Amino acid sequence: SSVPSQKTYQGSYGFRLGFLHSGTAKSVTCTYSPALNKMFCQLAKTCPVQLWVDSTPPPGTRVRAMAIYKQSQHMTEVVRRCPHHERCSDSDGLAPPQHLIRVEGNLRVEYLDDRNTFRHSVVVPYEPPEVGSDCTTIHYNYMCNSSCMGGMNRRPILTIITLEDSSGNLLGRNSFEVCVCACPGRDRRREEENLR
Amino acid sequence: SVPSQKTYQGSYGFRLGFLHSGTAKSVTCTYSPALNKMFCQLAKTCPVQLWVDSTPPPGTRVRAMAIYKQSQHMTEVVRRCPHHERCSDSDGLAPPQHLIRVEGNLRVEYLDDRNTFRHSVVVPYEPPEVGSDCTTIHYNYMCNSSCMGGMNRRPILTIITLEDSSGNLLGRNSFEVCVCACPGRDRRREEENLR
Amino acid sequence: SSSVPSQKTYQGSYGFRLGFLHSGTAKSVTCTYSPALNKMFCQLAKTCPVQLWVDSTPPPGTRVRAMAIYKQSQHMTEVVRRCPHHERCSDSDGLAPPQHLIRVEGNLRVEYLDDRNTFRHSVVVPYEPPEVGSDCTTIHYNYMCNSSCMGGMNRRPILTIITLEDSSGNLLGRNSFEVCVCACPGRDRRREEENLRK
Amino acid sequence: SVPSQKTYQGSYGFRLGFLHSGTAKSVTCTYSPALNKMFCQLAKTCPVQLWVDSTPPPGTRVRAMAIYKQSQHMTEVVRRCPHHERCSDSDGLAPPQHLIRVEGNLRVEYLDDRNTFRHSVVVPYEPPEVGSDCTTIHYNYMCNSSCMGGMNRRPILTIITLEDSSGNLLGRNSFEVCVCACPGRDRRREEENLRKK
DNA sequence: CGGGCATGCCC
DNA sequence: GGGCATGCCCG
DNA sequence: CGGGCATGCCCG
DNA sequence: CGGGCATGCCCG
Ligand SMILES: [Zn+2]
Ligand SMILES: [Zn+2]
Ligand SMILES: [Zn+2]
Ligand SMILES: [Zn+2]
Repeated sequence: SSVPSQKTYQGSYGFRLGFLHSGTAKSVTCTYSPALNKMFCQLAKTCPVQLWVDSTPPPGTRVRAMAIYKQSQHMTEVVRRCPHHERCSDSDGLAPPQHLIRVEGNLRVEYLDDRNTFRHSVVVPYEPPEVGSDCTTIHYNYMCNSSCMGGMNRRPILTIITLEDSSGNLLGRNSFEVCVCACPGRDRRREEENLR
Repeated sequence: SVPSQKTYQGSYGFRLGFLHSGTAKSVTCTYSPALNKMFCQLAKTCPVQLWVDSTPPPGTRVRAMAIYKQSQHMTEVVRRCPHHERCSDSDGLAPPQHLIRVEGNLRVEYLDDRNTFRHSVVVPYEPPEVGSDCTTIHYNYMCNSSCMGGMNRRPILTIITLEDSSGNLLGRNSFEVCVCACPGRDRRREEENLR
Repeated sequence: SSSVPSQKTYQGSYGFRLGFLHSGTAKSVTCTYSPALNKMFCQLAKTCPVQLWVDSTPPPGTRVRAMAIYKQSQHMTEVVRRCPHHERCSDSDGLAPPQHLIRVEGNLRVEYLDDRNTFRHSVVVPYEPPEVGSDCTTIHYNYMCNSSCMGGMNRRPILTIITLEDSSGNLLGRNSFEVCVCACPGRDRRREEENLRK
Repeated sequence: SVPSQKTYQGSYGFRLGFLHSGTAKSVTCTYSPALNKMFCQLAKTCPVQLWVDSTPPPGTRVRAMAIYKQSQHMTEVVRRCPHHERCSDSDGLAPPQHLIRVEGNLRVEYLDDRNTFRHSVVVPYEPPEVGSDCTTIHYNYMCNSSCMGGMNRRPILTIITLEDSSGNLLGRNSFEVCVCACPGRDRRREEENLRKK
């Protein structure tokens, strides 16, 4: 199917993303590079993504994550787990086995296999920050490596995070590149070295 | 019930031979006598020679089958990984799940054993061409030793059996195999691991 | 294609077999047959005489079909057709479809078949008995693409299968021969003949 | 009707540079100054440097086009042969028929000319990166000079033009190209053949 | 990549 | 027939 | 943890 | 090729 938009749209609520500072130890579980707008993370490890808003979205608002290929020649291809990982015994009880992106720690998560575009996405209700907190954090997990054969096969992906109303209308959108890999700190440091 | 790997030259004096192709980093197929191990690239020609002291009767068949080498893995059927089983690399004759193919023989026959679930590939035995002392079969291995969800860096043995037209055993030999990107580089590594 | 046709020699009830001319190996002779290899070496679009020999005469309605297949088992399911260039080079003889490798010359009753189910190409003419004073029936074939053509045969050897059939397509007889369509048939014949002598 | 090939530096002092990669038998891309001729392998990176004396205005673009070198063949559009046109070698951007592609530039644009039907490939001009004195474009040639039904052993020139945003000419350079299996062998041979006995 | 040789195509 | 130009295999 | 190395694969 | 490097994964 045609590739969903990745255009940054803060919208009426001033929707932005934030990421924890985690450092670049060789095999740190998850690390974000501001200079690349790129997350490096290990398979099945917690990846925190922060939602920041200037004003609070309505009740019933939801937050959706979807992966797409970054490169034009691959844009029409659905991002999914490789044949091996799809057939592994790693089900969390909620996510269909073909889905790359899962959410942990939220029993209200829903998974969509779009009947029109065949793309996968994972969505949770938007909860405003608890009093004393400045942002809302969602814990994602990526369940296949960037390097997997028959899956991403070293082709870079973007994760698109959208804020939507209860009926699915777009309220806001942001995105970040992601590399799922064995050694996120090593690889972040290497990619950062390369723009020099 | 693990297939036998016991060497049996039998009445026809059946032995295997290999081409000695050296250890250039990316040589297609190379055999290590020290290890009795063939190192070869995925989908490329792997020649295996059949040598006999006397000629088996027409109707004789030659079967190849892979098993895991390590005792703890021996009962597991050797098959292509989920990625490679789904690739569009059919030659029109081989089943997509089979690790070992034979190339260049229209009489090739593949078996999924109904009882053991093991895969094998069999061709008719033919005597050497005039002036030649051996019969060469061209095998292809269709998954890397390193493939996740497949061999997963577990060593395999290929067992070559000479059979009569009804399947009775006439001879057996075997060799270890590593299917890899750089067979010359890798042959040298395993050899030095001992001495 | 999902299957492969038989290439087994079958003389049948009429004692059907093939014959070929003695043409020699003068480097660039237009067509030459190697009895040792059962292989015809010829130039693109040049006449390739093939003789049909029979012990008794098949009845009117009998047909003679020619079909190419790849010789190597790993390519045998792939339909032999002309390369993208030759398919488009506007060299029609008025009857042969542009995709067909094998043509027949000089026969107004030639028919070209593109099999709806195997997708294989073939060319067929009515069987005619030999002319007076002759022992055999000669068909003039042409091969319209080189063995070396990219996107075509791509250096893969082919076999031509000649079948004798009744009016319904039932098999009456079969024979086959290898073919290389190349620039220098004499040279290439001699080189391939040398390659056992080694 | 034939596009001009006449070299001229123009007001920005535009000229080309090439990597001097030598003549090892199968070097992937090499350039002969004596012949003003690039020899390169199909689909391999062919770096061409743009050198200017002063920086051209915003919106400047750089176009490449192939034409046959021989006068008898000049009016024929240079295109890929039927085989290569149909190979599964697409980069997702170049039309299947085009001989010349640009690699590693997401802003590449391709043109089939309305009047002449000739093919060209155009990129925005960018000034040299910091610490560099020239701008490099990575071309690929997607058909061999020898291809039957394509160039068929007929020599070609590549014409590189510096253009304003509207397509008006600012500068032009050209070089002969042979796309072949063994660029070093073939370059060394052609240069060996320049002299007398 | 590239030595060795197949294959096109002149003399 | 001779010789060379040019592509391709598999190390 | 970082150092180190095995293994696939790609620029030239 | 074959030197080099990306990437998984082991080891102390
Ligand atoms: Zn995976
Ligand atoms: Zn595999
Ligand atoms: Zn052709
Ligand atoms: Zn071409």
